[PDB]
Amino acid sequence: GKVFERCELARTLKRLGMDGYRGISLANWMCLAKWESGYNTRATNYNAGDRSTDYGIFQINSRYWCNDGKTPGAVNACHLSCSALLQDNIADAVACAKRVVRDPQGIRAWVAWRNRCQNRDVRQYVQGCGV
Repeated sequence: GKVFERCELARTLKRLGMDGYRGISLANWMCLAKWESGYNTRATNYNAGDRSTDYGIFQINSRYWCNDGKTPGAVNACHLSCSALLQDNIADAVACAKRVVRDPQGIRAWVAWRNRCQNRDVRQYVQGCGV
């Protein structure tokens, strides 16, 4: 797919109801989506340890969320192919991201968030977007 521009994405995420979903602010979703993919919807990351792979803009993991047909002991939570998470339309990626935080860990499941966003101010990511 395509790569999102910061405000291009804040508008899209706001539109899809990401502002305050399960408490997460648009800004933490934006911090998440940068340090996980650079807004690259087509982003992919392989995990040699468990053979899983993180897909799309919010790097949804293949081991428990979507099925990519090659992950050991894969659970298919969102009950969808991981390919769907690599489209220009992120509706599908947003829904698994929403799902992921519906669990106990919430936003903290993503290692990149805990390292770059957690315990920091993230208002920058949205400053200037007008949302």
